Amino acid sequence: KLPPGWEKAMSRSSGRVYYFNHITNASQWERPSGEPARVRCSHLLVKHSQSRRPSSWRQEKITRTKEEALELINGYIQKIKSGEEDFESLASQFSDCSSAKARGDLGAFSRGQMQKPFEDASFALRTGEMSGPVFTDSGIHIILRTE
Ligand SMILES: CN1CCN(c2ccccc2CO)CC1
Ligand SMILES: CN1CCN(c2ccccc2CO)CC1
Repeated sequence: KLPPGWEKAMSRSSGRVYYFNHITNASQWERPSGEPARVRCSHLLVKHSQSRRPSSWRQEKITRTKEEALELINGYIQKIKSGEEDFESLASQFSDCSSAKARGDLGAFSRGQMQKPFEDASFALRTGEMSGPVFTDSGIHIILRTE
């Protein structure tokens, strides 16, 4: 029916059908368009107090809750989708990953290298697609597949 991970859903507030991907947590009004040895991704990570290492170049001690991290992620996603902000700009400024210095770029990778939820979302994204919030032991990720 639909590409890997996609399902139809019903908007509570509008009643319009939309599409949701349960691997990437992407959601969109438009019917989804649709695996390689490698993908290239950028990401914006927001850590929280239960992250594997609650510390980053932005904050020596990361004290925000997972719920607070998710709200930050949601707000970055809204600004990226509205065009108010670019993914690369937000990642450079606010990602708790050191890859912030590279506009969030992680370079290219294969299956078996990244944390599994990150890997699964990365490989379910089409080139140029962005995920919704993806949870790993590092925190909450916005993933952009660039290659
Ligand atoms: C020593 N720390 C900074 C340099 N490290 C790095 C930088 C760029 C590419 C890959 C790596 C390591 O996988 C992260 C750890
Ligand atoms: C686990 N990852 C190691 C390599 N990462 C990094 C850091 C700085 C510049 C570029 C990169 C990678 O493109 C950090 C996270």
